[PDB]
Amino acid sequence: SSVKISPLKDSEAFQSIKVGNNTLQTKIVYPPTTRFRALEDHTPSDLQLQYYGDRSTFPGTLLITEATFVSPQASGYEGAAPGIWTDKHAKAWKVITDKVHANGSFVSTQLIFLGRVADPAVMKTRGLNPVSASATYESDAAKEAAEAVGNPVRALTTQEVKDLVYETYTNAAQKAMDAGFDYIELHAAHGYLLDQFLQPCTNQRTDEYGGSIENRARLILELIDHLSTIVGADKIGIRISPWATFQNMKAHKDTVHPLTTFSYLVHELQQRADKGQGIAYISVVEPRVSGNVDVSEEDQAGDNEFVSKIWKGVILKAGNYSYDAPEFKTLKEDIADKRTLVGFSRYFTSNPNLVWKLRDGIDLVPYDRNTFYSDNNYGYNTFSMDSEEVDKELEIKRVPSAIE
Amino acid sequence: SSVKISPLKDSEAFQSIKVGNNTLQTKIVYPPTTRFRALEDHTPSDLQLQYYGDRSTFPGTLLITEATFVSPQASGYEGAAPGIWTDKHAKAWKVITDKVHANGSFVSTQLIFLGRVADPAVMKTRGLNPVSASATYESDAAKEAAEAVGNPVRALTTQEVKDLVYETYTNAAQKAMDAGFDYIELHAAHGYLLDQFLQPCTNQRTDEYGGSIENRARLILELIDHLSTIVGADKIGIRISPWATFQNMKAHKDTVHPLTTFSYLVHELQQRADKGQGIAYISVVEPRVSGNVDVSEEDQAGDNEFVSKIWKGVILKAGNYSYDAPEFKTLKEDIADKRTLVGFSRYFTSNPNLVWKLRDGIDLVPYDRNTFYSDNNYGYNTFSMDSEEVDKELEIKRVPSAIE
Ligand SMILES: Cc1cc2nc3c(=O)[nH]c(=O)nc-3n(C[C@H](O)[C@H](O)[C@H](O)COP(=O)(O)O)c2cc1C
Ligand SMILES: Cc1cc2nc3c(=O)[nH]c(=O)nc-3n(C[C@H](O)[C@H](O)[C@H](O)COP(=O)(O)O)c2cc1C
Ligand SMILES: Oc1ccc(Cl)cc1
Ligand SMILES: Oc1ccc(Cl)cc1
Ligand code: NA
Ligand code: NA
Ligand code: NA
Ligand code: NA
Repeated sequence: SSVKISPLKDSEAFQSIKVGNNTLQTKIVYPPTTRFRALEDHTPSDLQLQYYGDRSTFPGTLLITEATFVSPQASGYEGAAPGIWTDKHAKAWKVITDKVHANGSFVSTQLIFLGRVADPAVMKTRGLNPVSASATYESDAAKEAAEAVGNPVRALTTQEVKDLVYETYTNAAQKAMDAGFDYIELHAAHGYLLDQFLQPCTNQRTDEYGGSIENRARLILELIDHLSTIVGADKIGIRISPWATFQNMKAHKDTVHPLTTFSYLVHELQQRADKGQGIAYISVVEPRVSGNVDVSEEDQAGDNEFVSKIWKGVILKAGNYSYDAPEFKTLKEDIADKRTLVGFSRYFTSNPNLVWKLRDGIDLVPYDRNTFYSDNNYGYNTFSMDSEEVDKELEIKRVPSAIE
Repeated sequence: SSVKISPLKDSEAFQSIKVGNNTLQTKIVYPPTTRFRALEDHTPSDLQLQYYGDRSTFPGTLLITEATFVSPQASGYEGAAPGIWTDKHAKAWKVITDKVHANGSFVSTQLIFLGRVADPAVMKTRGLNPVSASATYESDAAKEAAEAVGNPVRALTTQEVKDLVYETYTNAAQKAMDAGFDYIELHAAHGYLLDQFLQPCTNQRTDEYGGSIENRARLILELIDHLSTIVGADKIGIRISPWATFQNMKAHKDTVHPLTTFSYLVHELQQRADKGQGIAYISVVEPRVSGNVDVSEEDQAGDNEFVSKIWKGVILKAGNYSYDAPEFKTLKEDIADKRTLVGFSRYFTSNPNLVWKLRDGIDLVPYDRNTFYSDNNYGYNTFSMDSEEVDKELEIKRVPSAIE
């Protein structure tokens, strides 16, 4: 059903805010949203160019790209997700960032590394194993699938971890700059690689990268520090989902509670800020959502207040913010401190002009879960067309093609 | 009466355009509009800071400041107009440009030099004469007023003309950069100094700066060339009013027709553009308006088509654009070539959110000529308040004060 909403025009959501070196004119953000409309070699597509373009029209909006692979070893989806490790990737992304910039808006690329959840068959075709902090699986079924194709998950060696910092993420960061991205965002959420390092259920290492809270965080902070020297701290963000149980993270049931793990990390980030190396923003997933799954209040084991108490900089929050529409009471409380951005993922898929809709209180078009992850233009760029001009069968046939 | 208008949202007026090194998100511009709310020593005021601030809220709008004196010799108004020749001027203007920039918008400062119309009593207090290309007056009454105070107008010497280029305008340009202006605009319109040099009714010099079309244009093009090396051509604009008879310019009745004078100038500018030194924009006053005076179609002796035929770059047109409201037929024709901006001066005085009003077709608030040039806040910043919250008598008493 369509969502009735009150206008946010006169609210804090339309007061400017400096994020790193850029100033946003709205605090409404499009968070990273995997859609699988890249090309098969992971170069961004014609569809993506229009998709991000359509969402940049309120000048000074921040868009954050869908999860984007830092390297071949970082991949592992069956669907076609984009990458940022070759010149070809960067050149195509640049067409997209150019287009977003021409509307006066900004773009962060979220750098992902799948880790233990990488599809073992997909990785095998690259001649690679699924890798992680430790040799674990998100489920018995995951274990069986990998062993069935003779491609079991394996713990990265200490040298391989070093290579992530000085090769994989370094090159990705450089390509991202070539591609004209305003920020790079470390994906440390939702049970992917960096989250796997952070929490004890997924990291039982006995080298310097595991065995204590501090050691588990070491890789992430090494990435922060090293990439800060490469691109500048002002071009860096990071996403965490302290409460999420997506991809079998134990969260509040782990042997170390998320409040401990993530307060450690956030306080280390603030100490860097106190030294003049403060990153641009911390992105946090509100406990209403775990990955792409809504969570009942009964199952919510905590909140993200600690992030606001410990970190003094910009925070981006996302997770079913329309749950108290039309009045947006929570959203309004959350942005009242004047350093908080609010993200809408799902509704941005069906409302390319979402910032405008929220500004003037225009009914939201419902989203279509059925077409979140399909391989063609239907349910993708079709939301920018008038309903009656859409040729469904043609659009289902429209797969991603090269930009121009 | 309020002006009914149709929405311009879907029109060319809300397509982005690069002007010099910046990209505007609207083609609606606020043209230079003298209001006399500066401080008495010509430092910009608290009132001005809010005034320009209020007009910058549609992100990516270009604002052009009211005429701003390049030097003491450039002044000559009884009212309090701003300057840009001291550090104090620049520091105060910087607070204003900072504020406009924080909304994602841009600002050009129009650099004026009064010349032969400078008030002789005002100039006398500075120990200066009114100066010009030649010793002429706009009227017999002007002549009598100057001679009565023993301060007659005098022709600048050749060396003084050189000083304009390498001292007066150079310093003004440098202060403007210190002040964070995105552009500087040479005021070559409305019978002020540069216009006085351009046209034969006001320039009868026998040195290199007069005696032919080419010589009369020499100063202006010397300014263009020299300031291009100082601030970059991309930060330069110029205003001309070929058809205007403001301050007794003969225009179509002069011994050289404006089509000749101004086509010469514009073609020289384009030749600079062909060499990679193209200035940011040419601002032209449409023949519907002469200075601040509306002109009947009967008295219109020509149009500005020649500017579009000769110049390939950005053009800004202004002059009673609402005359064919609500449909805006002329405005729409004029911006159809995709390189043209359209300016609204008078309606911007009474509608600080004019870009927003034009975007969504909101009735325009009528302007108040009575308070165009008065010395206090009434009829100035009061248009940003709700009608019933305005304490008239208090506001009439509110004169400009120091920023903070
Ligand atoms: C289809 C879909 C794809 C998503 N892809 C990503 C992603 O690539 N990276 C990420 O950090 N979160 C991803 N998310 C999670 C969202 O960014 C977001 O946090 C979540 O959907 C809650 O916000 P919402 O209620 O406005 O949708 C995705 C969510 C959905 C529904
Ligand atoms: C009160 C007032 C002050 C003005 N000041 C300037 C000025 O300082 N410099 C300038 O080039 N034109 C000035 N103009 C002329 C305007 O920029 C503009 O060209 C004219 O008003 C026509 O546009 P409009 O019909 O939208 O008002 C002024 C006009 C008015 C009415
Ligand atoms: O972190 C992520 C990444 C992809 C998806 Cl579909 C959901 C969450
Ligand atoms: O060029 C100008 C300058 C000031 C005024 Cl009021 C009108 C026109
Ligand atoms: Na735009
Ligand atoms: Na908050
Ligand atoms: Na703003
Ligand atoms: Na035109």
